[PDB]
Amino acid sequence: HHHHHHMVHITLDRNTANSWLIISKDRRQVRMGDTHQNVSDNKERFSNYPMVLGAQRFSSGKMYWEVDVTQKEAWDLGVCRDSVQRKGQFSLSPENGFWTIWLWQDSYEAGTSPQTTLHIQVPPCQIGIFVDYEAGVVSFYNITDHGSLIYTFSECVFAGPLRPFFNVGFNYSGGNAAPLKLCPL
Ligand SMILES: NC(=O)N1CCN(C(=O)c2ccco2)CC1
Repeated sequence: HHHHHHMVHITLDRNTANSWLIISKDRRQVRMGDTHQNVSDNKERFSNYPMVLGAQRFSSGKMYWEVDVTQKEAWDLGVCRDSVQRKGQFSLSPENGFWTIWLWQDSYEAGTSPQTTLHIQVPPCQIGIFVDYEAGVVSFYNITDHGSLIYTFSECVFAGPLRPFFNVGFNYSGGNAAPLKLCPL
């Protein structure tokens, strides 16, 4: 693809993080802690899942960023409405304000309702995410496989400002401790 020139510098918003997440000083990496991270609760924090938002809000234009997923067993990535539900149980779907893909149990799926099987021959170590606000498009690219397309959500109805969305996943197995990292431009 040729979206690299719309690169944006994303940083994580501490205040939105689940209370078990550890965000690096530079706000560019996040991982699951082995306990509560000694923060106060607030209405912004994702309560049920190890999720966090980017600080940046997008309401126009074209935006591109990359995320490192090396050696993780489980994760969710994409964008969401600024006003998504934070508390309790919910599914990742466009009806709920999310445009996401994930890894779970050795398969990759797009967060449609119901979910869509992805066809990935080369397991990605870095994922590229492209958003065209006006066109209503969110696309995912396999940076490890020369930028090959993973999935395109089209005819998106954003219905609000968008925020970068992350889920580091649980670490029940002891094999999913590795961080998500925002990769340099
Ligand atoms: N039933 C709804 O009201 N939906 C919310 C908006 N939708 C989308 O943004 C979308 C993009 C790709 C697939 O769905 C469709 C689902």
